[PDB]
Amino acid sequence: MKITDLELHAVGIPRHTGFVNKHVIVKIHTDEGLTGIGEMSDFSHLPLYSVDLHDLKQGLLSILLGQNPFDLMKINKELTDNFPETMYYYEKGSFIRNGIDNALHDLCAKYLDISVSDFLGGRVKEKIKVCYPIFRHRFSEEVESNLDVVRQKLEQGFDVFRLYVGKNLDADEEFLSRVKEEFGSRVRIKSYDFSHLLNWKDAHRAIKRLTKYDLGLEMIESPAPRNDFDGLYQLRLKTDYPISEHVWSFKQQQEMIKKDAIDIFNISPVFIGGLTSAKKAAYAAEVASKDVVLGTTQELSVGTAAMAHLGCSLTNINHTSDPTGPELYVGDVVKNRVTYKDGYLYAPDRSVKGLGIELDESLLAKYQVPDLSW
Amino acid sequence: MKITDLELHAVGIPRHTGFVNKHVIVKIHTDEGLTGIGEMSDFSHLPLYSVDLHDLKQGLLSILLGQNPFDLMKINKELTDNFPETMYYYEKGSFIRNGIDNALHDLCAKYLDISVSDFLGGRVKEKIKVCYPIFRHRFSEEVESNLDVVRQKLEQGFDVFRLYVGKNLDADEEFLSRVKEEFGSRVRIKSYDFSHLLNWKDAHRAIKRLTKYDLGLEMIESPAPRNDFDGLYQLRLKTDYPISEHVWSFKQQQEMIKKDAIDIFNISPVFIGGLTSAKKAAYAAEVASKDVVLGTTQELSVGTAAMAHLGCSLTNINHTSDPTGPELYVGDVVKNRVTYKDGYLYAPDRSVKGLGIELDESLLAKYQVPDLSW
Amino acid sequence: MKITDLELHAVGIPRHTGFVNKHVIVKIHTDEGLTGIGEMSDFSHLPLYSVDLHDLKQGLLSILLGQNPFDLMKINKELTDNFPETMYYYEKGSFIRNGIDNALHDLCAKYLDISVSDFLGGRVKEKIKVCYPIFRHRFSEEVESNLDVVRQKLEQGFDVFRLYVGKNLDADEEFLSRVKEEFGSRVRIKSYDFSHLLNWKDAHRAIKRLTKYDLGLEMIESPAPRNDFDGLYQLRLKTDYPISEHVWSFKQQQEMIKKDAIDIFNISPVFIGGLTSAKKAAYAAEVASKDVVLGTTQELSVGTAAMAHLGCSLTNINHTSDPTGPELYVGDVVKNRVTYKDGYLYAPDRSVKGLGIELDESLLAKYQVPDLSW
Amino acid sequence: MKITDLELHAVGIPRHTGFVNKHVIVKIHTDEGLTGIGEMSDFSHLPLYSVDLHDLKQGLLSILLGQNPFDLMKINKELTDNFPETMYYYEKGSFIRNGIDNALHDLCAKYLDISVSDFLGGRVKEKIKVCYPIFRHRFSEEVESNLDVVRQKLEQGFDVFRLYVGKNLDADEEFLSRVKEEFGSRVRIKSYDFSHLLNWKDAHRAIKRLTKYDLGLEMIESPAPRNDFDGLYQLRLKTDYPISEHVWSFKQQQEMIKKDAIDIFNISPVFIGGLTSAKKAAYAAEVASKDVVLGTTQELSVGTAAMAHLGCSLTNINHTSDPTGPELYVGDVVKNRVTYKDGYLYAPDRSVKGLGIELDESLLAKYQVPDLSW
Ligand SMILES: [Mg+2]
Ligand SMILES: [Mg+2]
Ligand SMILES: [Mg+2]
Ligand SMILES: [Mg+2]
Ligand SMILES: [Mg+2]
Ligand SMILES: [Mg+2]
Ligand SMILES: [Mg+2]
Ligand SMILES: [Mg+2]
Repeated sequence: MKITDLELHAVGIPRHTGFVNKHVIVKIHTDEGLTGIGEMSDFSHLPLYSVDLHDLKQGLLSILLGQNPFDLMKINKELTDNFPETMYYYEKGSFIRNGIDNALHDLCAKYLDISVSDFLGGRVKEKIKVCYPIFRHRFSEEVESNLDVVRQKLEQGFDVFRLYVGKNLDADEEFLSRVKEEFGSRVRIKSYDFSHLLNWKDAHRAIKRLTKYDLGLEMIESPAPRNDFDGLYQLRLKTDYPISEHVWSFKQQQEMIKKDAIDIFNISPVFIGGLTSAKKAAYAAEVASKDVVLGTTQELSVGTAAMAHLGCSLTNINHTSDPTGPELYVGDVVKNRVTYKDGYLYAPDRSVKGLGIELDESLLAKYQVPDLSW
Repeated sequence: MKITDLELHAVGIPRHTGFVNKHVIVKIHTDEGLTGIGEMSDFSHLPLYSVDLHDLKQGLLSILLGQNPFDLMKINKELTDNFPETMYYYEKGSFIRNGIDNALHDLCAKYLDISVSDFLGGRVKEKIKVCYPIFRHRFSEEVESNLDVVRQKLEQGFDVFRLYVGKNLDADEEFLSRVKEEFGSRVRIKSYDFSHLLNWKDAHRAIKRLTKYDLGLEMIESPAPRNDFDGLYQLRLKTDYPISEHVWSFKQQQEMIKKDAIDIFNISPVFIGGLTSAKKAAYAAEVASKDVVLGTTQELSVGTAAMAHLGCSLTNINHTSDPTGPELYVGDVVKNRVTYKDGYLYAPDRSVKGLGIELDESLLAKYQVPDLSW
Repeated sequence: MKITDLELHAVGIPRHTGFVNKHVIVKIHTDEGLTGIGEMSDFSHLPLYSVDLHDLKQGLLSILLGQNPFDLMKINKELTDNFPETMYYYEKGSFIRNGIDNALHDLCAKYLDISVSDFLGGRVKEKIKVCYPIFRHRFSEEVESNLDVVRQKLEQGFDVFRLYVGKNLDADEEFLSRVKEEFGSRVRIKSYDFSHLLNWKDAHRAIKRLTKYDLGLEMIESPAPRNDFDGLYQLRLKTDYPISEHVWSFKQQQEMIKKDAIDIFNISPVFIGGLTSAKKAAYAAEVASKDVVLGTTQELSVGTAAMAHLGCSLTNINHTSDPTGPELYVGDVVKNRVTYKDGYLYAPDRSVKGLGIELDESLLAKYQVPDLSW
Repeated sequence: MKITDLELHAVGIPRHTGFVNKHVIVKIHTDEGLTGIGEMSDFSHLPLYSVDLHDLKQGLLSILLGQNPFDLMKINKELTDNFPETMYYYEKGSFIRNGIDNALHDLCAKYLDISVSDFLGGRVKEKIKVCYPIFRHRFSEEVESNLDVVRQKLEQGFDVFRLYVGKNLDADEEFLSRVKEEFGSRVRIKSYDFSHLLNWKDAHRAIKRLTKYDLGLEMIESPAPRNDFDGLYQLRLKTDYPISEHVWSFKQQQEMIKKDAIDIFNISPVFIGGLTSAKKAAYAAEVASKDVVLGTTQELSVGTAAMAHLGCSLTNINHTSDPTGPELYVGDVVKNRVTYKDGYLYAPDRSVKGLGIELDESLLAKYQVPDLSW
C-alpha cells in the first residue's frame, strides 16, 4: 500500500463580507486507487508573502512518494523536519503539514473501511458545542450591526458567541450592555478574545471592566502578547475566569504547561500541523490535567470535519469550542457541507468511511484560483 | 460490533531461578466471534495482598459488556474512573487496566485485519535495542556468578545489560571492574539502576565511584526515592549522565516534566495502564522534547509484544530499552514467543493481523494457577 | 509475650441510607490469652477491586507470628515494607496497617492494665468537638431534605456540621441561605469540603460566593486536586480562611509542610496506617507549628474509639473534627457503641484497660459477610 | 496516681581532664511510693549565669504537684509554656525540661513494671554504634597526645571517633595523616565537627582539604554558624558527604526540614527538652524521610541510658552516634554505669523495669555541690 501521486488545488471562497480567503485542497493518491483528501486551511494570514504551489508539490512528492500512508509517525517526523515549528501563530508550514496529515487520516480510514472517528480513538460524545464569532468593534457605530448578527445567528440556533475585544473598550462595553439588555440569558458570550494585542496589565484593566457583564462567560483568551508566558501566568493569578491560549508549537505548549500559565489549551489542527500533532497536544494537555477547546482559523467543510472527529474523541473538552468556519463563507467545494444544529457541530456519520466528506469537482473548478498570491 | 464476554486466566510461570511469578491472561470476546488477548503482567509485587479474580471479572464485565471496542478513549476513561492512578510504582490497578486496553488493541487490529503496529501509527524502525538485567549484588561472593550470566547472555547475542546497584557498592564496583577486565568493549552496561533505594545525595556519592567504569553507560536510573522530584532534579544537575525514571502515573510524569527533573522517561504499559496510556505518556514526553525508553516488569510474550509494536512506532527512543522478560522464564503460554536477535526486540511480522502472538491452550492449562495468592 | 494467631472478620453494616459498607474486624491473640481488637475501616472505596482475606490473613500472620506486640516501631516498619504508602487517599494497604496497629495498641494497653489513652501520652482534654456531614447537593431539590437532616441532628445535640460542596454551587448556596435563615446562629458549618473535585481556581471562585455565608466557618477543605501542593499554596494565599487537607502518606505530608501549602492537617488513622503512624503525622505537624483535626472515613465504634483516645492526647487540635461515623450506621458489632453528647466525642473510660470497647460475638455473626466483594 | 514531691540534687563529677561539670539529678515522688529519676545533664555551658535551684524547685513543684505522671503531653506543654524553646544550642530551659520528662518516663515505666524501652515503642535493635570524641587541636604539638588517646580507646573497644576541627587546619590535617598512617583501617573517624565556628564558605575550604583523608567518614557536622539554614543548604549542595546538625528547637528543626538544609538530624534529649520532645523530633525527621543520629552533651549514666532506650527504638538511625559521656568522667552517682562494648551502647536489660539504672546515695553525697555556680 503506497502513495503514488499528490494534487494541490488552490481555491478562493469569498466570505459573506466579500473578502476572499485562499485554501489548498489536498488529494493523496495510492496504488490501490484510494485517495485521501485534506485541507491546508486559510493561507490568507501574515507574513505578506505567498508559497509557490508548483514548487511545494514537488517538495511534498519528494517526501511522500512510495510511502505507506499508515506510517503516520514516520511521515510526520519527516514533515516536521522539512517544515519546522516556528513559534509563530500563522506559520505557513503548519497549514501545509496539516493538509497532508489530515489527508493521510482520511486515506487510512477509507482503506480500513472505518470512520476517521474510529481511527482516532472512537467516540466520547456525538457532538461538541461551538460558538459564532463577533469581530472586534472599532467604533460604537458598529454595535448596532453586530447586534443584528447576534439576533440572526441566534434564530439559526447559535446561542453562544465569542467576542473579540481590546480595540475600543467603550464599544466593547456598549455591545455587551446591549446584548444583556435585549437578549438577557437567551445568548451567551463564552469568551472575550484579546488576540494578543494588549500587554497583560492593559488586558487586566480591560478584563476588569468587561467582566462586569457575565453572559455565561467561560474564558478570557489571548490576554497577553504572543509567547508572553510569564505575562499569561501573572494574569491567570489575577483573573477569576479561566485563561485560554492557542497552541501553535510544541515548544510553546511545553512552556505554558511547565509554567502553569493558562487554564485552557485552544488546539486546532491547522495551527499545530494536523490531526496527529493536534492529538499529541491534546494528550499532553490531558497528562497535565488541563482542559482543551478546539480552535479555528475559519476552515471550510473538510478542515472542520477533521475537528468534529477529533473533538468527539477527547475526554478533556469541557467548554465551548470555536469551529464555525463554514458559517462565514458563501460556499464550499464539497458535496455535503458540515451541519450546525442548535450551536453544535456533529461528528460525521460513523458508518461512512474516511473523513465522511466528499469533494465536488464542479465546485472545486468554480472556486479555483491560479495561485496563493496576495 | 460489541463486547460480549471476558475471561481472566491466572497463570504461574517459574523463572529460571525458581520463583514463580503470577500473571493474568486476558480474553475479550465479541458478538462477531473476534477475540482480543492481553496480559495483566506480573502481579507478584507489593503490597502484600491479592485481588479476587472472580470479583474482578464481574467488575470489568460491568464496565465492558455491550461496548464498542473501538471506543478506546471512552473505555479508558471509565477504566481509570474505577481503577484510579495511585502514584505508586506497583499499583495493581495499572496492571489491570493494562491487560484490558492491550486486549482491546489486539481486538480492534484483528477486526480491521491489520497489525497492531498499523493501529499505533505505523513503523519508524523494525526493532529496538534492549538489555538483559543483572540484579544487585549483596555480597562480593555473587560477582563470579553474575560474570557467568554476562558471558552466557553475551554468546546468545545480548551485548547490552543494565545493572542494579546501591546495596553493596564494593560488590558493584568489583563486578564492573571484572567485566571491563574480561570483556573489554564486547559488553555494555547501559544503566546503573538504584531502584529508589538511596536518597539522592547517597546516590550521587555512589554514582561518583561507579561511573569510574563507563562501559557504554547511557543513563542512571531511579537515583532518588519514589516521587522525589526535587531530588531527581538536583541530582540531574550534578550528574553528567542522563537521569532516567519510570513513569507510573500522569500526575507523577507531569511533575517531572514541569520541574525538568529527568532526561529520559522510562515508559512501560503495565505501570501506566496500557498502550493507550503509554502512548499518551510517550507523546507528552515528545511534546516536552524529552527522550523515552521502554521499561519492563518482566512480562511474558503477550505483554512484551505490546511494547515491540509501541517501541517501533515512536520517534523519541534513542537509547537502549529494558524488555527482556521472556528470557527470565522457563516457559510461556503462547505458540511462538517474541523474537530477540543481537540484543534487539523485533516488532511482529506486520503482515500478521492483531498482536501477532497466539495463545496456546495446553500451555495455559499447564501453567494454570487457582488465584493470585502469595 | 508473643503473638500466636490472627483473625479477620469481614462485616457489612448498612447505613441508614441503605448502602452497605464493608469493614474487617481484627483480633490479635497472644500466648498469655490477651487479645487486641482493631478495625480495618471501610474498604468500600475505589479502586474497584477487592482484597482476598484468606491470602491477607496468611501474609499478616507471616509478619506478626511470634512477635512481641510492644515492638510497635519494628512491626510498623515491617508493615510499611509490605504495604507501602501509595500517595493515594484510599490505598487499601493503609486500612490494613491501621487495623493491625490499632489492635496492637489495644493489646499492649490491656497487658499493662491501662487505657489506650495512657499508652498514647495521657489526656489533655476529656472530649473533642466533632461535626456531622451533609453530603453534596446535585439538585436544588435536595436542599429541603438536608435541612431536615440538620434539624434532626441539631435536636440530638450536633450543632456543628461540615458541608460537601462543588457540584452545584446554586444548590450549595441555597442550602446555606436556608440554614442561616431557619437556624440563625443555632447551627455552625465549620467546613466547606470540595473533596478534590475542582482545580484551585474554580475552587477560589466557589469559595468567593459560598463564604458570603459564614456560620462559624473554620476551614475550607480539599479545595484542590489530590496532591496539587502548589495549587493548595496559591489558594491558601488568596483565602482568608484556613485551608485543610487530609494526610494520606508521609511523603504527601512532608511536601505540604515544606511548601506551607495548608493551615490545618486533617489526620485519620485509617488513611495514614494506624495510631502509630497518625501520632507521627500529628507530631510532625506540631514540630512545624501547624494545627490538626481528626478526620474520618466513617468508621464503626472500634475505629472511632481509636481517634477518641488520640484526639484527647494532642495539644494542637484547636478546631472541630469529623469522626461521627457511628451516626451513619444502623448498627455495629460492639457491646457499647461510642458516645456522642452535645456534638462532642468523649474518650473512653480511662479506668477500662485497652481501647475501652468490647466486641459482641452475636453482632459480629449477624453482620458477617463472606468477603470484601464489590 | 499523683506526683507528691520533687528533689533536685546538684552534683559535680570531675572529668579525667580535671574540669568539673555540674549536673542536677532529679527525683519525682508519688503517692504510691514510686520514684522516677532523671538528669538535667551538664549545666556548665554559656551563658555565664547560673540557675537558683531553690527557686527552680518551687517553680517545678508548682507545675507538677498533684499531676498524673502519665499525662506526658499535658505536662510537657506546661513545661514548654514555662521554659520556652530559645533557638539557642545551650538553653538551660531545655536541660531542665529534659530532666523532668525523662524522670517521668522512668516513673511511668516503673509503675507499669516494664522497661522504658517498652514504653517508647519497643526494640528495633539491642544496641547502637557510638563514637569517642577527639577535641579540636590548637597546635600541632597536641597531635601526639591525641594519637595516644586514639590508641588507648581503640584497645578498649572504641574503633570509631569523631574529630572536632576548624581551629588549626594544619594540625587537623597532621592528626588525620598520622592516624591513617599508624592505624590504617583499624580506626574510623565518622565525623569532622566544626561546632559552628566557621562560615560555610570557610568550612567548604576546610572540608576540601580534610576530606583528603576518608577513614570511614560518615558526615560533616555543624559546618555553618548557628541557625544559618541557607548556609547549611548551600554547603550541602557542594559537599558529597552528608551534612549533620544538632536539633535544639522545633522551630529550628522545622526550618532545616523545609529548606532541605541537612542530611542527618543529630538529636539529643538534653538539647531538645527530654524523651518526649526527642521522639517528636525523631518522628518529624522520619516523616521527612531524613536520617537521625543521637548526639550528646557528655551526660552521666542516667542521661545516657535515656538515649540507649530511645536509640534502640528508632528505625531511622543508620549512622554512628555520639553518646559516650560516661567515658570522660572519673565517676558517676549510680550503682551500675551504662555498658559499652566494641564501640556500641547497649539498651539496659529489657526485663529490668524503668530506666534500668539506679542511684547510689553514697556517690550522690560524695559528689554533691552547693549549687550550679561557675
Ligand atoms: Mg482566539
Ligand atoms: Mg484564518
Ligand atoms: Mg528501572
Ligand atoms: Mg515485575
Ligand atoms: Mg474532607
Ligand atoms: Mg470511607
Ligand atoms: Mg556536634
Ligand atoms: Mg556538654
